[PDB]
Amino acid sequence: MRVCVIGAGLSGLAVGHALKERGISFVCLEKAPDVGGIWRQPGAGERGPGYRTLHLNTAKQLTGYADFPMPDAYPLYPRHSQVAAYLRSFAEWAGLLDHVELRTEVVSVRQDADGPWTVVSRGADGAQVSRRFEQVVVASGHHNEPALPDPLPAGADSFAGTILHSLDYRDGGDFAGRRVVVVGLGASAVDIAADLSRHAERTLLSVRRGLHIVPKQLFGMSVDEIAEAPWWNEMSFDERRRWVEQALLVARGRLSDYGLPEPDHPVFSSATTLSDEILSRIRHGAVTPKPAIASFDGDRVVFTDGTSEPADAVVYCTGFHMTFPFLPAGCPMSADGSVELYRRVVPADRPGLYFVGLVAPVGAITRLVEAQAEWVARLVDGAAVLPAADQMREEIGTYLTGIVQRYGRTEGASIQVDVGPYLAEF
Ligand SMILES: Cc1cc2nc3c(=O)[nH]c(=O)nc-3n(C[C@H](O)[C@H](O)[C@H](O)COP(=O)(O)OP(=O)(O)OC[C@H]3O[C@@H](n4cnc5c(N)ncnc54)[C@H](O)[C@@H]3O)c2cc1C
Ligand SMILES: NC(=O)c1ccc[n+]([C@@H]2O[C@H](COP(=O)([O-])OP(=O)(O)OC[C@H]3O[C@@H](n4cnc5c(N)ncnc54)[C@H](OP(=O)(O)O)[C@@H]3O)[C@@H](O)[C@H]2O)c1
Ligand SMILES: CC(C)=CCc1ccc2c(C[C@H](N)C(=O)O)c[nH]c2c1
Repeated sequence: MRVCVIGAGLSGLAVGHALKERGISFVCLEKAPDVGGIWRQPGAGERGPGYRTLHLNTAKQLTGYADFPMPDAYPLYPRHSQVAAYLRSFAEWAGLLDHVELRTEVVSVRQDADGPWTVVSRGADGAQVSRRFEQVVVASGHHNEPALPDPLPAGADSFAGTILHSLDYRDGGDFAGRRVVVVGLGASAVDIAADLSRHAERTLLSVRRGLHIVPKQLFGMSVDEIAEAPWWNEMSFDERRRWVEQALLVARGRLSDYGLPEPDHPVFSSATTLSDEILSRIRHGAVTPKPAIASFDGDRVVFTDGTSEPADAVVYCTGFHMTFPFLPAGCPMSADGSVELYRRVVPADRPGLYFVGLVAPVGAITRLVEAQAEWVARLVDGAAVLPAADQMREEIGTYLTGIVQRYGRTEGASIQVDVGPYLAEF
């Protein structure tokens, strides 16, 4: 009645918990047959950003909800199925599921001239019902639309095999004995290449721009555990860079010597891909680093180095586009494509709309959405207040002009957040 929460992944669940703890009435509308967001999608053979080898790359005690620790027997890096079971178990404990409408997909969201939002959902029956809510919290995730490169390499339409995205990818088993090209050097790409490296006859890793490939662990410490260590925050943002790049070279050496393009920037600058596997896979010949794909010649994939390989499939791990089809005008955005959300949550012109989980921190997103949810709940029932709109576009302004200072234009830096200072403001 008061709050329609769109999404029952980790963020929607935190919002529902936050609202339930303030006595605030809400319903949570979720597409999938259950809660958990992406973490339950592999496990149901569902097409989504995950895959059957997906584990957390953040430590469990930093990723679990603050008031609801993951089972003690869980490893540091739980499998997607353990996370999904954890999330379902959270919804049960927090008393959330009777406020959750499963198999219910939100299709339009419009602000009515009196303040309330009209929300049109489509259910199992394919039927549609239109409802009014005081406020709407968007918790729909930002891995919604696959982002293929533009353009495809030439000859893609004549390709003998399957051109697919990591969305359509679930299990390397589905490629047993086949010759597959993985495109990308991000979390998805190295994981899916690693996974193909034990079922495919041959796995090729086609990379164009170089990324810093960091183990999940230095000094035995998870990289996001170190990020919190006082002695690391004790350190200067150049003293740490050197610490990291010296540590990296003791642990893996230099990327060029694994056949990988060396990045054009230090660590932190741009982005870092986490993997314990992909370098070793290369050194074992299980994955073969290749340059960029330049053309598809029938059954073969031709690379920019003139070399060529027969390939039965190409798996594009080029990331995801952030879209909001149910929002007619869409996430408040800048011409540049930069998100414009006051403190990464709040549109400046539309009262009663909130975006939760649309941040990208170094490490786990959980503490951040827990703080976001707690703030939004206090805004919904009035314990907290927003600046005037101009003043909200000013925080947006200095946050944005500050991300160009750190990442220049990039493309998805408009949701990047320092996990330390952000949480401190809550
Ligand atoms: C491959 C991968 C690995 C990751 N690994 C980590 C990690 O190790 N650690 C970490 O902290 N984070 C990780 N993340 C980040 C991850 O996004 C979050 O950890 C977590 O999934 C929180 O997501 P969420 O709840 O905001 O959204 P999601 O998990 O995407 O859930 C959003 C929900 O919106 C629902 N929805 C309902 N109605 C609609 C509608 N009408 N339109 C659209 N959607 C709708 C979808 O069904 C979905 O369930 C990873 C992400 C990816 C893609
Ligand atoms: N869990 C984590 O640690 C983590 C970290 C960061 C992001 N994520 C999320 O996970 C999602 C999955 O993507 P990912 O991070 O695994 O991979 P990614 O970082 O999005 O993929 C990087 C690769 O994109 C390729 N690329 C080049 N031009 C491109 C273009 N115009 N459009 C798209 N891609 C282009 C580059 O080489 P090629 O052209 O050779 O492929 C590059 O190696 C992302 O969307 C992100 O939101 C998760
Ligand atoms: C000390 C050091 C080099 C840290 C580098 C680092 C650590 C964690 C992450 C994550 C976590 C989570 N998977 C997310 O995407 O929210 C993404 N990128 C990261 C980079």
